[PDB]
Amino acid sequence: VLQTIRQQQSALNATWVELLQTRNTLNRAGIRWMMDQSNIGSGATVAELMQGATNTLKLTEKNWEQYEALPRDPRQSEAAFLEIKRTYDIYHGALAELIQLLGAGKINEFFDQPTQSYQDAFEKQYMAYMQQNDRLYDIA
Amino acid sequence: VLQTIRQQQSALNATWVELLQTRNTLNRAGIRWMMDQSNIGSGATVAELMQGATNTLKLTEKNWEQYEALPRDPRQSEAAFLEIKRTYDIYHGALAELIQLLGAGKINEFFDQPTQSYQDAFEKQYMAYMQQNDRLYDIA
Ligand SMILES: [Cl-]
Ligand SMILES: [Cl-]
Ligand SMILES: [Cl-]
Ligand SMILES: [Cl-]
Ligand SMILES: [K+]
Ligand code: NA
Ligand code: NA
Ligand code: NA
Ligand code: NA
Ligand code: NA
Ligand code: NA
Repeated sequence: VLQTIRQQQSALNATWVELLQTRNTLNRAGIRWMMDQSNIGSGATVAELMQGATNTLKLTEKNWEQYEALPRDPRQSEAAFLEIKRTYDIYHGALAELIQLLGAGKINEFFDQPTQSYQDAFEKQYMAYMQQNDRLYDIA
Repeated sequence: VLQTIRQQQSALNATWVELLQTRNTLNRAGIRWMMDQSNIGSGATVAELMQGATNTLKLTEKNWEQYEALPRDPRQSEAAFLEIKRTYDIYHGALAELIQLLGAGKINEFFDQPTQSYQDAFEKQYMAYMQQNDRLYDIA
């Protein structure tokens, strides 16, 4: 009912969060990488931070696949779902690419990547779709 | 009453989400800082990143005061809210400290701060608060 959508919402939202956690951890690995170049390294290591971001990006893919396999109400928009998946797939792909640039030490390319646009296109769709699902609440 | 929950959950989630975008932005700024100091600055500027971070930390403050003023059902746990507040206030205050540290060139104190621990601690209370509200939705 209003619970099949509250449950589909929560799945999607754990994808959002894990993407945002992957992104931040990766940007931590960036600082440490830069410090190591200036031999002022300290705290968490590049290798450990990359490990957590490999972790949370895999968690991201698994949270996504669970949100897809959830059922959809017919009253929900199929173009919406497909636009959610288009932006996710760019965003996740972008974070998967950050993992490679850093391992290869491509700090500028790493940092010049417009992850922020990819994320914003995905956040745009997320916010729309939660409005369309909150409406389904208002009317049930 | 069921509507008053989703409203709470959405206000609190919006704070979470924004606490995470701020952390990522801050870490972006430290990479760029490090880069400026090594004369390989590219991408977005420290100044642009620090003003996004300043901006999103106020949105978090605001998102938070909106969640707080939403009426809390009597079946919801006053200790649970109090513990969210505790971990929220540590986490928020910590990202505020990161703004001051980076402004001051204090990159090691920036990178060393145990932000993860404050985030984890907030996320623990948030995950538990949701499962409770979700069991509570279930009942009704
Ligand atoms: Cl590069
Ligand atoms: Cl961008
Ligand atoms: Cl320092
Ligand atoms: Cl920590
Ligand atoms: K991890
Ligand atoms: Na943006
Ligand atoms: Na929300
Ligand atoms: Na600098
Ligand atoms: Na910029
Ligand atoms: Na603002
Ligand atoms: Na407090």
